[PDB]
Amino acid sequence: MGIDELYKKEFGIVAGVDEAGRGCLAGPVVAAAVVLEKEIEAKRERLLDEIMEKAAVGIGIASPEEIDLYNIFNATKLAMNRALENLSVKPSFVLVDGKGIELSVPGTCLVKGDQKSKLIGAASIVAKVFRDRLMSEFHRMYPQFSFHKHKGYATKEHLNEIRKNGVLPIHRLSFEPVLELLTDDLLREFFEKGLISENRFERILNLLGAR
Ligand SMILES: [Cl-]
Ligand SMILES: [Mg+2]
Repeated sequence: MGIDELYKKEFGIVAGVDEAGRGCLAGPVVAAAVVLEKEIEAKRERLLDEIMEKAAVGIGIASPEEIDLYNIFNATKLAMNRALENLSVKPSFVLVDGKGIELSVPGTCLVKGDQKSKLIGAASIVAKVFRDRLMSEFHRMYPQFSFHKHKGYATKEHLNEIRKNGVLPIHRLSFEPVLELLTDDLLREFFEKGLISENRFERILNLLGAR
């Protein structure tokens, strides 16, 4: 909509920040931070290629473990800050998709920022394309799960897969739909095998015990 134009001149280097995967049942939250010089007008992958040519980009991830330990809001912020740390240029100001998120660099959050700002639009594209590739990797690791299709979102098929095959360490064990399927025995298996940390094990065992 052109909101970036307001921030072009008084705010030093400005980056746009967005995420992919906040709403998922499995996998990380992936954040992108983007500083664009040049003008930019699977249209996603078309745009990714132009972004790659015309922007400085940084990527930050927060794992299922971190989501389970810190909560989805803190984990998303952790990813976003990591994305800013990953940028080769240090921005002076950030435009962030959402509401009430305070990052390591001062900024402003825009509700539906991905429709209002080109910078944030560009960050949303990078984060989505890159997270989608990762989820396709996870279908290779866990072929009983169609992560390549649902991307770990709680679709009918994903839920059917969890019910039939069991929860995985890459599931967000603290989220009700997963937590309600998880057994004490499977959780102990994960810990026994070194598939989850002791901190994560204890956290989820508490959540399960209080049920
Ligand atoms: Cl873990
Ligand atoms: Mg967003």
